[PDB]
Amino acid sequence: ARPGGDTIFGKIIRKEIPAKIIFEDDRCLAFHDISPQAPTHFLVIPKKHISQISVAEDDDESLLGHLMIVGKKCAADLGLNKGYRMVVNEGSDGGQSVYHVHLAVLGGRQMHWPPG
Amino acid sequence: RPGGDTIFGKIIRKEIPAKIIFEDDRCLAFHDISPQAPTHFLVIPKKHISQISVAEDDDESLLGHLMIVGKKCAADLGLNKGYRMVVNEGSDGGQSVYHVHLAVLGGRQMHWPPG
Repeated sequence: ARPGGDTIFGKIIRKEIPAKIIFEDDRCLAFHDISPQAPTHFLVIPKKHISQISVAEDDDESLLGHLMIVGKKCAADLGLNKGYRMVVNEGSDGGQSVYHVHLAVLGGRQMHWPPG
Repeated sequence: RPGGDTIFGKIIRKEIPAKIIFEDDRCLAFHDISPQAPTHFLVIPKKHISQISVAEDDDESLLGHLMIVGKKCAADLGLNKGYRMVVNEGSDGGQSVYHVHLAVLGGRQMHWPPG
């Protein structure tokens, strides 16, 4: 059900559909998750279509870190003071919902262990 | 001191043993002794970053390196059906050790939400 190799996240990057965008720069986009599982729950995605962390290249390393820096900066500016959890899901067992790499950040409540 | 003053610093300095999966000049991956999945390991930076919240912008390629090392270790441990990578920040995130780590869990179906 993805005849272009593309995803909903590609449409969001291209501004073809609305999203609750928190932050954007040249290489990533942060936005609120449309199905939140915590009072604060957002995504940081690369604009580069990396389908899953398992196929990320070594040269994508600083881009992946950039997602995490952007993530912690957005967390601070969404009022998360007491902490949060960053998550990357890979594949079926990881519960990956979209085949475009995404760092989820969840907070505003106590996150529990195990993490799923 | 190289590696900081946490349990993770002792592991980095080889003062206490761990089942190490991978090591280089920047990081160290090893199995969690309280696994929450058939496969459960940690990737830690050798640089003592106490919390992702106080990482510097400079730390970006090091943080990405943790994630690349994570996915490479996952592949080498046979996690072909998938896995979850987690970074815990602060009290609400369930951070216990004030040295940042990326946890990787697999070998079972992970559930949503992630805690």
